[PDB]
Amino acid sequence: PVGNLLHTAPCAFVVTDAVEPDQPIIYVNTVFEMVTGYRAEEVLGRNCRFLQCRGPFAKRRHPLVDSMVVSEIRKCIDEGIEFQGELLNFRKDGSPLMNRLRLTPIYGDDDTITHIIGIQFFIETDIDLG
Amino acid sequence: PVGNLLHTAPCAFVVTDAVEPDQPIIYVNTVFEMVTGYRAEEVLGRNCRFLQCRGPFAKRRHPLVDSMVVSEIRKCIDEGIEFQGELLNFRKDGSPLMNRLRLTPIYGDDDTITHIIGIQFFIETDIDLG
Ligand SMILES: Cc1cc2nc3c(=O)[nH]c(=O)nc-3n(C[C@H](O)[C@H](O)[C@H](O)COP(=O)(O)O)c2cc1C
Ligand SMILES: Cc1cc2nc3c(=O)[nH]c(=O)nc-3n(C[C@H](O)[C@H](O)[C@H](O)COP(=O)(O)O)c2cc1C
Repeated sequence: PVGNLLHTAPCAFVVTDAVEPDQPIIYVNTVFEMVTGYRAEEVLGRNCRFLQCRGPFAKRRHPLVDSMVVSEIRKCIDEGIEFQGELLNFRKDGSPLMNRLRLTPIYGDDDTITHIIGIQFFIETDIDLG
Repeated sequence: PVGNLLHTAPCAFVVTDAVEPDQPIIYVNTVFEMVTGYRAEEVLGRNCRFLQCRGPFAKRRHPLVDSMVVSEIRKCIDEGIEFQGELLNFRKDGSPLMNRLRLTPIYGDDDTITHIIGIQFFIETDIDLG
């Protein structure tokens, strides 16, 4: 028996304020809410990096997140350009997702960057975690 | 013969400036480019309703697009609120697409709508046209 289908494309995305300190989340779409397990009120105003800790309670990023990719994200955000890579993330229930992630900055009335759009493509993964 | 595959999700979206008049396009991702046929230079600065017109040389929207839904969009934008609905549009090469469109607006530093994001889901249709 088939229902409770989704009508659109399953694309997950987030928007951040590139004006306030440290890219706070101002918008998540409900595909994000439904793949990650985090509701929008849980994540508004927070930086996206909680996805790199495994669970809602863990406060340090997981060892197997590639500290080099995360470094490159930081470069791109800072140099005002597009990031594109793949990075271990974690659902609220603990499960691992390879996040095939793309960051695109948006300019306002200026030549200043006012927002960044983030497009997650979470992929299931059988990474051994201990 | 298994090549030139998309690596992420076939997700299509567009961003416009809500400050300048008539919501001009400031960004389009390459899935939009690839589906609709319109290259990003062609469309930058223009308003999106050209998708309602069949081909790049048509001057008036095609009769078959529900002007009752076009009306609903204008209302939503004007009230600074989200829009959601389905709508006939056309590739550059003329073929018809049913566009399952979602419009979600974005706030800036002055709690005021600075951009709008439109996510397009372009479905093939066998509609008869003329
Ligand atoms: C708009 C946006 C979306 C992001 N989405 C994710 C994400 O889904 N998963 C993730 O691991 N990091 C994501 N990040 C990256 C972090 O927010 C952060 O910028 C990165 O972890 C580097 O900074 P840090 O080393 O100080 O943590 C996103 C960043 C931005 C700006
Ligand atoms: C961000 C954004 C994306 C839009 N994308 C589309 C689209 O893909 N297809 C479409 O037919 N209309 C789209 N529209 C709507 C038209 O651009 C226009 O706003 C609408 O036709 C209502 O105005 P009008 O009756 O004055 O033409 C979009 C609008 C916005 C703000």
